[PDB]
Amino acid sequence: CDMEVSCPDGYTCCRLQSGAWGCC
Repeated sequence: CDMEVSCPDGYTCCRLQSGAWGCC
């Protein structure tokens, strides 16, 4: 989802409660 943080496992892009742009 992100340039630095890649989601090769095959996770979907979503918003984290903490307030960050990650994939769950």
